[PDB]
Amino acid sequence: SNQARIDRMNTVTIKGRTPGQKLDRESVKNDKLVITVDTVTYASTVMDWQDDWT
Amino acid sequence: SNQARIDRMNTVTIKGRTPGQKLDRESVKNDKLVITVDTVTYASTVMDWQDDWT
Repeated sequence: SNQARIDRMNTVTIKGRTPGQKLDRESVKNDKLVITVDTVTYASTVMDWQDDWT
Repeated sequence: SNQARIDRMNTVTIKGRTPGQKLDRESVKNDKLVITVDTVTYASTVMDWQDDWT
């Protein structure tokens, strides 16, 4: 192919509690990244047989 | 338990005297230091089976 992928992710947070209480929960986010290839770089040279012989 | 204890105390004082005088007497003082633990800290994360399978 002509692409590649890499993932990303977030962090968490701390909280506090006392007896008789229930714990709370939070979500976590994510995203992505992509790169592509688009161009060829070159260099060329030509010569003739008669010139090469002399 | 949920408590800890430490002790504290004071010092003395110097005085002067001349012939015929009685000696004064001073009382030292006391106290205490106590520390308690009450709060719990946590982090929680939850996921769903339908999202786990894919």
